[PDB]
Amino acid sequence: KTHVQLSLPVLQVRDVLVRGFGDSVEEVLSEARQHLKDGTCGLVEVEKGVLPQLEQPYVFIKRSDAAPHGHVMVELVAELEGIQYGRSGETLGVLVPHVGEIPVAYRKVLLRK
Repeated sequence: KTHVQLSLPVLQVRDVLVRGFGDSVEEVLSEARQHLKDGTCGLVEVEKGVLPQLEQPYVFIKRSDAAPHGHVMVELVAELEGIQYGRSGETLGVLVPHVGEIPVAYRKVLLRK
């Protein structure tokens, strides 16, 4: 399927144990996609002071369209030293590995895979 319905656990930035997916734009997009498939991906909502507490490169989910079955259609965009790889809509948050942190909420997305 070109799209997959996921429910992503929303984590508080200070709870996150593994603060990024790796060391290159290509690796973080690769790892983010693998963790999304394996159900081991969390979402941190971006506000003042969040991104400096996480590791670059960043992987964002961004709104790809204006929401089947409650699921917002999203795609992945990476960012390293102020350059983004991908072009999409509004940021829903930054992806991180989920290693058992307790979420505050769930974000239903339809991921362009």
